[PDB]
Amino acid sequence: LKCNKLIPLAYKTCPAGKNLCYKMFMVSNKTVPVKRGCIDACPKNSLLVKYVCCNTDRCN
Repeated sequence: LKCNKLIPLAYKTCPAGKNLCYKMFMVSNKTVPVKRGCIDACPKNSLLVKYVCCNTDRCN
């Protein structure tokens, strides 16, 4: 699986153990991402930072 980078054009494969994609959003703008990468296990969402996982290509 591959996930997009911070800038919508670059991407990187999810490392050993990481076969899931995730995105870190901040209350400041839940409509725009703060961080993007891959993850091993789908994380827990927060009130301040919202985490969204996906099992698709260039999902995030």
